[PDB]
Amino acid sequence: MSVSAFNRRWAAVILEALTRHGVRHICIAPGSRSTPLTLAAAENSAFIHHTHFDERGLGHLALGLAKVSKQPVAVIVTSGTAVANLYPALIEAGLTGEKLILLTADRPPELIDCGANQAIRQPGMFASHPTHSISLPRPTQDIPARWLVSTIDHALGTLHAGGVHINCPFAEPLYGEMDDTGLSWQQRLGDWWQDDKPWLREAPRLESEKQRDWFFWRQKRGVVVAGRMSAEEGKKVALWAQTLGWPLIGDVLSQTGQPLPCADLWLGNAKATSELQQAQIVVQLGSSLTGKRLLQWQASCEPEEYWIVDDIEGRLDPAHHRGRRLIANIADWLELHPAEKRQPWCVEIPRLAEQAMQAVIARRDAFGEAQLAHRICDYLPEQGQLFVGNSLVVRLIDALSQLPAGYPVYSNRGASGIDGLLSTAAGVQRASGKPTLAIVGDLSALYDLNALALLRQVSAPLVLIVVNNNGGQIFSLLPTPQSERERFYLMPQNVHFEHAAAMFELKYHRPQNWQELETAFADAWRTPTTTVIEMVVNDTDGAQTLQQLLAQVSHL
Amino acid sequence: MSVSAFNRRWAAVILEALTRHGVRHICIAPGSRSTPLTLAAAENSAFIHHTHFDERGLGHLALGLAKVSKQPVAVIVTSGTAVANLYPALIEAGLTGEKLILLTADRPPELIDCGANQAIRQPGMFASHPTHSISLPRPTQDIPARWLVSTIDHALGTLHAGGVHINCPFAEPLYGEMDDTGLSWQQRLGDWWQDDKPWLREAPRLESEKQRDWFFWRQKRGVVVAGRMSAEEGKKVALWAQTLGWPLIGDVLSQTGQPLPCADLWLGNAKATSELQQAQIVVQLGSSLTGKRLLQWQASCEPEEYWIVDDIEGRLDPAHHRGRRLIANIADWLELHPAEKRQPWCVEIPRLAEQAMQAVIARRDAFGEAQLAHRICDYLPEQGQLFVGNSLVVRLIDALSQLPAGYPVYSNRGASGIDGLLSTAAGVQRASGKPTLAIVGDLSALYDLNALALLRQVSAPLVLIVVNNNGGQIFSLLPTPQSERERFYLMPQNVHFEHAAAMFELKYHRPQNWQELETAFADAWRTPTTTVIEMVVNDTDGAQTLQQLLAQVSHL
Ligand SMILES: Cc1ncc(C[n+]2c([C@@H](O)CCC(=O)O)sc(CCOP(=O)(O)OP(=O)(O)O)c2C)c(N)n1
Ligand SMILES: Cc1ncc(C[n+]2c([C@@H](O)CCC(=O)O)sc(CCOP(=O)(O)OP(=O)(O)O)c2C)c(N)n1
Ligand SMILES: [Mn+2]
Ligand SMILES: [Mn+2]
Repeated sequence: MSVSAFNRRWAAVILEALTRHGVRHICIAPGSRSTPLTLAAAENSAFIHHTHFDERGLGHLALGLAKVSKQPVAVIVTSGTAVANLYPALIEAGLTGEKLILLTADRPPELIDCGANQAIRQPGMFASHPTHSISLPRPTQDIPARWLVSTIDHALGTLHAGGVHINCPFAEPLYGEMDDTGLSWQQRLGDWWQDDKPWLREAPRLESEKQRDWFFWRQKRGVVVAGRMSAEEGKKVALWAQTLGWPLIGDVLSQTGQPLPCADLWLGNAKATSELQQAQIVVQLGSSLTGKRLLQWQASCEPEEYWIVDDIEGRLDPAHHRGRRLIANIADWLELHPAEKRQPWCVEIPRLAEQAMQAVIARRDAFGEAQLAHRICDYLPEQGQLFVGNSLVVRLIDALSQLPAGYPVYSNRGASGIDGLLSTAAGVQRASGKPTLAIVGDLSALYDLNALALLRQVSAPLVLIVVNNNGGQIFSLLPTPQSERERFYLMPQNVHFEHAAAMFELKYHRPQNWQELETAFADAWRTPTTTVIEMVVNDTDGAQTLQQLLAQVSHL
Repeated sequence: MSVSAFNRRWAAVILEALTRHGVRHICIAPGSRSTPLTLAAAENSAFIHHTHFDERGLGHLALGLAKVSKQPVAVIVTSGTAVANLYPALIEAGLTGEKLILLTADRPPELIDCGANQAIRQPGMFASHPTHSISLPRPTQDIPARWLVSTIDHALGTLHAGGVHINCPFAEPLYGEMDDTGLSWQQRLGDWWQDDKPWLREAPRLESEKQRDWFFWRQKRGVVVAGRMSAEEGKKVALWAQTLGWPLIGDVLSQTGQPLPCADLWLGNAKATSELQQAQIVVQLGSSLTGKRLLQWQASCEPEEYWIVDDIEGRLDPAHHRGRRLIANIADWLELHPAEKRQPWCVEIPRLAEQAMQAVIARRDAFGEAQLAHRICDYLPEQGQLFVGNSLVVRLIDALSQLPAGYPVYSNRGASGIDGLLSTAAGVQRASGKPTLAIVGDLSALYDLNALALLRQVSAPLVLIVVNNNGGQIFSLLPTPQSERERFYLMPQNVHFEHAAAMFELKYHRPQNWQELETAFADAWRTPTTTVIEMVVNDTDGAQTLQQLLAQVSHL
């Protein structure tokens, strides 16, 4: 009888099904059409509920939660442009693997394409970017609950990685007292309601087989390239490469400890590239490599075989080498393909990597962003985690710093968007509960400025450094044309962030030297709150310092 | 030979082609892959260039420019999530007709689906929301320039309304001095380069035929409903309805002068609905009707025929009446279906509407958001324009105020998103150069907070009233459940906007009474800058006042 009650029973089946697939966090934005989903979620004690008013930030909050927790994270939004705002986080998850379950409320079919307020065409609106897309039908008791739970169980059970779009039409009325409408329909699932497993268990595993010629290849002159992986995987790859005697080029995202640091500099030296020409195999673990010199060496190298091991699917070599694309958990893969103790074969590169780091150390004193990046390993919070933003900061840390093995690093380096970094950092913090150091640029902080609202609730100290070099100074590193550079690339906004911090009652510091920065750090780590530290630096110093160091090391 | 030079020549054809279709404004966000487009645009003297760092706000800036100018407006963004951020504005334009030409830079095909940084699947990513989608090929001189301009000219020439997605792949190198690569290729267009017309002129017009039985139907008891239309159309509709002797129900978006004001209240009176039951025809001009009582009456009425006249395509009656859907410019349509003077047939409704307005005047004194809406006519800038935000404000002005005939009103009422109102207002102001009053709620201002950067550049005074009732109090008007209302619907953020204004060096006032508000306006209109006026009100007073007035008027 009651449409409002049955809507809520239909939604309750959806939300309960998700709990059987490890969904603990759910991120909710406000609306009316989403009422069946939101009330079902609110009443379900299995969830940790997060809220936000900007649906783009909400999606990135979920992305950060999923990024750290490695579990699917659910999102509820109302119909209309609220749904469209989820696209950035969904795209990023498609590239880096976070499992975002998007429950997007919709108008019913009779209110689409007829000029109805806040009604748009939602099925298929994210095109190929979700891993799975479910377009639910208009709720009716004539479709059994077992169909509804089975379709959700199929999508979640077979989800290797990436987002699921579940479009959820509901017709009005949405409000009213709940009666027993739909209760007997739910009860057809029997004691599934008291169970802890899916209704339909469908969870095939996707994994490459053991490489039967690994004992042959591990005796060749190999190179190990370490991209984005877990903190524990970084430590395991470091030990494996060291045992093989193969040089390890470790990305900032790898947590390997970077035994040959400043690769972005020493890969610019022809003697290093000449030595690497002797490599017969390159084994890359992880992907989304950061530095320009590494991407160029990767594109130019011609080993007999190039292997990429990673748990994300599809091609990951943008240079299309002859070789292998091996889908596996990296730690499992190393156990299936163990190292053999062998004599290291590289002689020149260890020399160059040491000289390169010494060159950077020689320039450590200036109060600039390149120096902050180089020294950042000295400021990492104990038992904490680093969230590195995009543009210059990730490149400068990668090029100039040596991060410790196993120290967790998080980032959005699939599509490398500057649109969701503060809200992602908030989710990264909330997921692990660890003290967090987050570093972003000024345009990045402006882009996601209203996510400072989220950072009013952190469970451990979060230090947000905003490097303010007055524009996107990556475009002073790139060879952009000087005449159009300021207006059409750098886009300086000529702001500071003291008022943004004050708006959201967040502590703020603008340190003018290292002593004041260290004082700010010391105070910030003492309370479970977010502290904003604005480092104001001369626009082009960081880019020019990197260029100068590249040149210096290339001439060694 | 030079890929970078040919990239720019290819892009120059695209951008020059757009100038032949009335594109004057172009909105550019920063990036590297977009270099060929951005440099072609920068060099082209036809354009007015706008820049912004948030691509979601950039899309809405373009939306506002197109909304007022009634011209196509171009947008350039780089590849990746920058493109996804255009979705909200594109969706809104699909509903209300703005012609947004989205030039989205892309990686070339060889760098898609291979783990390349900032490379995603872009063709089709906006699904059915663009009116036209062009997926351009990898640039090559083996495709003649005449094909490229012809494809642009087909898309722009045949564009009745809505957005065009032009996906634009470019391979590196993107930078370098331009040599003569591609010059002879461009010169195959001959003196088109000095022409002011398209290469291919394809501009079929879409229009319904005049209704030959109008002279029969105009003799019947009709009702005129006026939705969103131009300011001049509003004046023409008002005169036409008065001549017909038909009651005119005029939306806040109609600029008819609302001769039967407070329809949202008096439509709740059974004497009014009983009288309207005599109507044999309803002629609605414009669409996106605002008020709940009007939407409910429209849904319930049963005239023999229901007509909707508007220049936007497709069904516009969410109640699916038997009748006619006539695609036309409203002013042209009225010339083809003229009024002849006839005695008015309604006697009770004019009395009720006056009584309803009297009931509102009786409550004008309290310093609340309902009263601000009721009195907003008193604060409209001379020779200016109003941009009305979404949620309570548009509903309160519609229900409680009588806006002047022909005074321009602008809004985002297709999907009614709260995600782009400040950036849209910025474009509305820049397009016409008029002094602008923009009114939004607090969650709305937070959602698009960084668009305050744009409001640092307006060509005439813009007053941005932020009504701060601490949350989305539309959910105190809707019958949301009390237990979950605050956390999962209202979502109060407990902020003020004084620091936001200071961050962007915008004048700010927080008036405490009507006298201070009038003083604030007197100050604000003096200079071509944006003033933020924050009106702090008690959470639920606006919603309850509307509810009380509805009840009072229903009993007259
Ligand atoms: C949503 C979106 N839209 C536009 C872009 C283009 N884009 C970039 C990509 O080119 C580089 C990404 C990367 O690979 O790291 S970096 C950048 C400027 C950032 O300015 P900043 O925060 O002040 O930092 P700084 O440059 O160090 O001073 C832009 C605007 C984007 N990525 N995402
Ligand atoms: C992008 C997006 N996401 C969520 C919503 C849902 N939504 C609304 C639809 O009801 C507004 C359509 C309409 O006006 O008809 S109104 C609203 C709260 C606005 O709060 P406010 O600014 O403080 O104003 P107040 O309520 O007057 O206090 C929300 C959250 C949306 N529309 N767009
Ligand atoms: Mn910057
Ligand atoms: Mn509000």
